[PDB]
Amino acid sequence: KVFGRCELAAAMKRHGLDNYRGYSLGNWVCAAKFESNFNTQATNRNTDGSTDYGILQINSRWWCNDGRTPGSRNLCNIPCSALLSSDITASVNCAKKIVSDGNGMNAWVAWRNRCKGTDVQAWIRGCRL
Ligand SMILES: [Cl-]
Ligand SMILES: [Cl-]
Ligand SMILES: [Cl-]
Ligand SMILES: [Cl-]
Ligand SMILES: [Cl-]
Ligand SMILES: [Cl-]
Ligand SMILES: [Cl-]
Ligand code: NA
Repeated sequence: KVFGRCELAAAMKRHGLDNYRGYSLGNWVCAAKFESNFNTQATNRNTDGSTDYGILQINSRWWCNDGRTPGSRNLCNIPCSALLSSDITASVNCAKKIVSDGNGMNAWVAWRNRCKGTDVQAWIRGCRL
């Protein structure tokens, strides 16, 4: 599913991400824009053989099982395919674990490089929330 901006903001708010671990909703929408262009089916293969999945590009080295990342963990206890659903629940529940892990949203390279320190409220401007 390719979300609209406001559609995704609303879905993320309903799933309890607004101000989760102190990160305002616009941070999450900005991260999703630059990780996946709001496409739940986004996948990208990494040099180390791991793969990033879904709207928040969650990596199989640590967070999900894809059966092809040797020596990896599955800390969200989910198949990586769950992260590609039109239903963002699994992605959101796993992102909550990741952002609690100690480096906050710096775990997302696109957030650190493209969202951090910017006017992220712009990403939810105009939306009925
Ligand atoms: Cl947009
Ligand atoms: Cl915001
Ligand atoms: Cl594996
Ligand atoms: Cl594990
Ligand atoms: Cl599995
Ligand atoms: Cl959803
Ligand atoms: Cl933090
Ligand atoms: Na894994």
